Amino acid sequence: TCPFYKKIPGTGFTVDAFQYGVVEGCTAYFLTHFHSDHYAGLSKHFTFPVYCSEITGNLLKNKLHVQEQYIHPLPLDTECIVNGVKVVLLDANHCPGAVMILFYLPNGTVILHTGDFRADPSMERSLLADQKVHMLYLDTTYCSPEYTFPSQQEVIRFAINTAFEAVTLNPHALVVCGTYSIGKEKVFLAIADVLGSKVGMSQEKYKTLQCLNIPEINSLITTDMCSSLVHLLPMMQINFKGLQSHLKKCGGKYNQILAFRPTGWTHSNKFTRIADVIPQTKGNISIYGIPYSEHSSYLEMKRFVQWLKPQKIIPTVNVGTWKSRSTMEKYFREWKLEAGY
Ligand code: NI
Repeated sequence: TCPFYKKIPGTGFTVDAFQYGVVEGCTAYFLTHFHSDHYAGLSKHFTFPVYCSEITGNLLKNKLHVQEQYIHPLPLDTECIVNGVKVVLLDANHCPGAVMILFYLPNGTVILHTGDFRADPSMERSLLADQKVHMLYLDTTYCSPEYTFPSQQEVIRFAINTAFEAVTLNPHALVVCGTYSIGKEKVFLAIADVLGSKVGMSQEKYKTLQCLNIPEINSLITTDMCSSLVHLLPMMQINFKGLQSHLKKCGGKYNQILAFRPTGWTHSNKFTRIADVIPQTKGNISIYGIPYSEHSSYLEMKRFVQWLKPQKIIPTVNVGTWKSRSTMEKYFREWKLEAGY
């Protein structure tokens, strides 16, 4: 059944709850972002109102084929009324079109649901500064102090410098970037930009990117692989066999591959700096795992919550085991005692 952490009390609303059939009592289904665990269950046969950002609405229409009449896009940073309840959508700093949702309940309670987010100090000057939030439905993906990672800026700097040096030493080296969802487009765009190339990709991935309202996108991507020296591939193909394979396909236009795998966290975060990363190498193929995260570090999350001072926290991630639940509740109490709310 639909878990309690997907239901908004005192409304008929649910968040990211599309794979339970009809939820008894649900009058409006909100969708925070277009990632498959969140949208799972949506299709052309859905006949209930879906509320989401413009970008998530373009993807529901074009990639899932949900019918236009059931898609209700809302602008960001704007007080809107949905079935008689005031709501605001805020940028989540996750993937394109990802939002947080503020619900103002008729009883006076204010609820923030973060969806998936990477907390940032800039959020402390959004419409959240304006009033008190009583309950927080929190993205707890990396709620443990071992999870450190560098800034997005630091990681992109590294990738840019690595690629530019490699291709300048060898003009017949190909750059390959893995992907399996929207998100992390800065990685392959920033590399393409320093190399004076457009990024080349499959027809399905191009279609996906043309939904995202990226400015000048037509100048930055292409379906013609041959003209491009930054290729996107399915993340599954980012390994030596898949890359050798792909290398044959280019018809001797390249003799070397430099590949990036943008991971979340991986245990080498606990021992190694971004300046000191090294790749896995087999012949003329090298693979860098780079820790580009679109989720809050432990410290970023802690700062956000200690700023917001919620009365109650409901985790939405890692909720499946008693041990995870208990560990999370311990950190929340530490935070509250240190900060005095
Ligand atoms: Ni996500």
